[PDB]
Amino acid sequence: TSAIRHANKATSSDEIVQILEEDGVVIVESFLSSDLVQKLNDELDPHLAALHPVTTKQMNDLPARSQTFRQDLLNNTLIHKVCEGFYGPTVGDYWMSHGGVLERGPGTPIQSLHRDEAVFPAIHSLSGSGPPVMLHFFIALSDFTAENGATQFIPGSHKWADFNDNGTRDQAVTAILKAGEMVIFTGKTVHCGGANSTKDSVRRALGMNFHPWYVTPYENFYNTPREVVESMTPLAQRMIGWRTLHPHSHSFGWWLIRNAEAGQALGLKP
Amino acid sequence: SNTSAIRHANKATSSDEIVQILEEDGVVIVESFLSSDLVQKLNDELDPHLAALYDPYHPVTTKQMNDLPARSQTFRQDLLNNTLIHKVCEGFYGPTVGDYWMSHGGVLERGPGTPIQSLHRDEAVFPAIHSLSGSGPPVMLHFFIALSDFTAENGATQFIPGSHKWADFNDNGTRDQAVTAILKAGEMVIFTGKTVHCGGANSTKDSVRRALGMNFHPWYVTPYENFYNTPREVVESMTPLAQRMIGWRTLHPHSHSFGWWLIRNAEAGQALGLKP
Amino acid sequence: AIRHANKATSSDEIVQILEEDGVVIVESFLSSDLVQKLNDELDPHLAALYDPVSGESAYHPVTTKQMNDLPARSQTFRQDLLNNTLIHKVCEGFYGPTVGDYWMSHGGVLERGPGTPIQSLHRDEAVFPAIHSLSGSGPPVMLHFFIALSDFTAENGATQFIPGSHKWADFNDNGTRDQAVTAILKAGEMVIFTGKTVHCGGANSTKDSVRRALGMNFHPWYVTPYENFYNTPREVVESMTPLAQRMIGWRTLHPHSHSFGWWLIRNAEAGQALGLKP
Amino acid sequence: TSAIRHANKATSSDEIVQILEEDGVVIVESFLSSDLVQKLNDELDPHLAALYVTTKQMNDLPARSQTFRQDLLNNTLIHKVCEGFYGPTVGDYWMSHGGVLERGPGTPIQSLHRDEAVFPAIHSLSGSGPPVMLHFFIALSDFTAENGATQFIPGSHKWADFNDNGTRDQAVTAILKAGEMVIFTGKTVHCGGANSTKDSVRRALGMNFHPWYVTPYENFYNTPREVVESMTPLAQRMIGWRTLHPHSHSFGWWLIRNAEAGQALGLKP
Ligand SMILES: [Fe+3]
Ligand SMILES: [Fe+3]
Ligand SMILES: [Fe+3]
Ligand SMILES: [Fe+3]
Repeated sequence: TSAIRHANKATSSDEIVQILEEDGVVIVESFLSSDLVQKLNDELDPHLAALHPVTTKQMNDLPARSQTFRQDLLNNTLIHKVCEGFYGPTVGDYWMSHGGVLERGPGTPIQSLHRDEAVFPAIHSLSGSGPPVMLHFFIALSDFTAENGATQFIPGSHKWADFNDNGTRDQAVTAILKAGEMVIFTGKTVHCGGANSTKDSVRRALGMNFHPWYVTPYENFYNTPREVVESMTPLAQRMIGWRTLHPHSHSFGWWLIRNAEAGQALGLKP
Repeated sequence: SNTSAIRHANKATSSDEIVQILEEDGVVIVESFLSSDLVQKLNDELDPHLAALYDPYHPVTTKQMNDLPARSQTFRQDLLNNTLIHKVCEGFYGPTVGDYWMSHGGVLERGPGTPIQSLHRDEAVFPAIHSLSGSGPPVMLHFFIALSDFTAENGATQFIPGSHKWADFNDNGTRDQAVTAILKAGEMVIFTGKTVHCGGANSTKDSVRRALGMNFHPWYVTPYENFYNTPREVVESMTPLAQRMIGWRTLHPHSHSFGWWLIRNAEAGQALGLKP
Repeated sequence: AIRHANKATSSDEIVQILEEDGVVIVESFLSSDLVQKLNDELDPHLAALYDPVSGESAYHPVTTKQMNDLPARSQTFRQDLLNNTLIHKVCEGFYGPTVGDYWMSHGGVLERGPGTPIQSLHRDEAVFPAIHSLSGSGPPVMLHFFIALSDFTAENGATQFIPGSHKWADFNDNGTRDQAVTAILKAGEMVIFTGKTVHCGGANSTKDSVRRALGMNFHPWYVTPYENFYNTPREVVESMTPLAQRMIGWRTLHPHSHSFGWWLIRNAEAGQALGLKP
Repeated sequence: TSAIRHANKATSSDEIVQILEEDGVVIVESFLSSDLVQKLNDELDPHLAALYVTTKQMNDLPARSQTFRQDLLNNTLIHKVCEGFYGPTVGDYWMSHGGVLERGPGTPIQSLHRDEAVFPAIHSLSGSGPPVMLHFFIALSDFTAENGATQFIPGSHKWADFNDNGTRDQAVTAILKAGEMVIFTGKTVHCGGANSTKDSVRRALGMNFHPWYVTPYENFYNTPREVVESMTPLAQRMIGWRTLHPHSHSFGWWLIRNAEAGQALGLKP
């Protein structure tokens, strides 16, 4: 019960979506290869270097910064299958709200329990009856250990009747992960970062937070250089707001320019 | 007393009373909102663009046009900075929301022979919001300016007051519950995305009904229009408030006070070359 | 209670049910190929309907739709439907001796999408008070062939009828909806009814399904058609058979009464007078 | 140096024709009232905004501007100078092109040129060629050397070889305030200036007239029938809706079935 179910290579995307619906969190083992993890870390380290006790480090605008995030991660088939299964029929389309690298180094103080969808009071007031909004893919660019303070979760807290109750830390299960392993969770599930005993090792994660088409992304990508945008696939461009969305509700389109496809209107390929 | 109608708001009415009428009734009429000169140049700025859209198998009973900020200077400056619209927006979204922006700005033209519209709520396009019915959060705020006279004969828009509070939004009411909104000049009608309404039939063989709608969203709801193709020279001519209305500035929700719609956790318009 | 009962009956039996009850359901009227050909030809015209330039949405889907002037717009309606032998047999039997000739007053595609309100009980010939005042003793005028271009279900609002209401002595009485029985049809199926038969469209309970129909409303020669077809391009009028041209008012009528003819130009055949072949 | 020879507020139209004969360019002061300039800018602004770089060009003025339809096409000074410019043998004339020109910040300096070069058979006659193009250049905004006021070489319409466009140091700038006009021939060397100003846009209205026998650049037959019917017969002839009456072929030219054309297509006698 007080455990986060693991999903292996033999797990189908339907079962990952089902584990997410019942528990609010799931671990996808062996998601990214160690060679892809290092390629990500190699592309990201110089940007982080252009940033007393160690403090928390963060970085976003990944598409401008990382080619592997631009191509491999934004086009990953498992993430997109889980997205279509999580939002389901009535929603139809989705895009990325936040892509961020998170660093919690030695001596990092422990985080309070929280739900990310608290930034949306109108949805957060619905508690577990609220619609699906945030889908969070947390990839481990380094090992997630108990001592460096791996993120803890409270399974089933996405269904609680009162979201003012964030639970207590003894109901939280640590998510022990290896590099390249992923943890998927909802914006309604209680979680918190851990304290880092390890005063020699830095914990590192890449979060991809998705929204349904009708919820405004946190990240704005108009400043991404045109050449990298034209190098991306149309799916990856739709993820970063450069293409029009196609909700099942308004199938004709949303996020249009003069009732026409947005990316075509400002120079991208049809 | 024996009869009820959409309430009018005169020049001596404050914006607080307009917000009050708006969420008791879901609809309000602001008399003499635009001066005759503003209506005249708005129509003048819009005529050549409509003529280029519609100059060329099908009779044209209906015309639509959007992307107004690129197209109209009076819309770019006068309407997008209008003080009453922003007072009512702040009052409608209130404390918990904080910031807002424009989702859709469109001119609508219904000429002779246009059929009556079905009763509807504009917010049905958001089923996750629509399913909460009258308990749902404020989302759409619609400002409908009359660029021509609104008569029942040319199909003045009809409304059902109080239908924004209904417990079941699968119920759109009946035409016997609808009251017509008669407007003459650049008078305005404000309504919610939860209030049932419909356009009328244009019985006249001569007269064209013309309106300008401005549909606003809270910061967290995706605007229908994308304004990335607006030329930089016209965006730079706009005030920062109007730039935020068309999505070129970051929003500042009360919930996430640090900001939303950012570039590298910094203000978006400055990040892409606009003035701080 | 409506007879969905024309699997194998000939047109004479159809005229017999059509008087006795005022409404009849003809099974398998159009082949699935013709229904697909009609829907394909009609889709672009319905899509362009009131605003050809824009998509006519701005988050406002159009639930109710109407379209006419079909002969200019659809070739299969121009050829297959206007020349259909069963329709002309039924018109023959319904108008009978005294009338002689007939033509089409209205050819229309009708669409009721999700959320469409239920219709009031009515008779179409109420548009002619001088005829409507005669009630059941009045002359035959309107004959309506309603083809289902989609399934006619109880939930999407299939049209309801009151059999025998064409014979009532007082047409101020339109009945009540408990006397109405729904007409359930497949794609190729048709319902025929008179302008004196009480009917109403249903409510569309479905959240996505769109109900679509093609109505062909015919008149006797002496009653003015609702549609004017003179703006039809002459290439299309010349591609039509003389029967189909007479149906859309491009040829003169031959009433039983004034055998010499009606709707002439200088007392001569009209279509020849305006450049069509004899 | 040469200078442009300003005029108006007391000069007769014969004097303007004579200055045009001698220099090929002249400046008419206070040609339009400030109120007329404000109508023109008000009527033209929405059409300029919908035309879809600060440079802009627009024509088909009679459909678009009432003040152009009535005030400018009927202006008495323009017609006196036109009859003086074409003179005896020509007789009748009409407008070939009416256009608003907009040149904003960053506008490059133009090459020295002669507009009549679009007519190689006429242009090859150099200074001895017949009068063809007559250009009226009205200032809808201030014309400053800082915003690129047009420069001219007086007397260059006279030159024996039109392959010589002269040099940029023989050029005189034409400074105009607002509603001031500069008239010039299609044979006079000229060029638009560079607009260094980071802030200001230059607006001009050009009216280019032809003798009766030269084809107008603009076709005005798509002009709406009730705006043409609102125009004076003189203004209707300027836009090609009435027959011309050259002194050469006095019976008429540009006819319909050897009858007056505007009457033939439904206009008033
Ligand atoms: Fe969190
Ligand atoms: Fe609406
Ligand atoms: Fe009916
Ligand atoms: Fe030039």
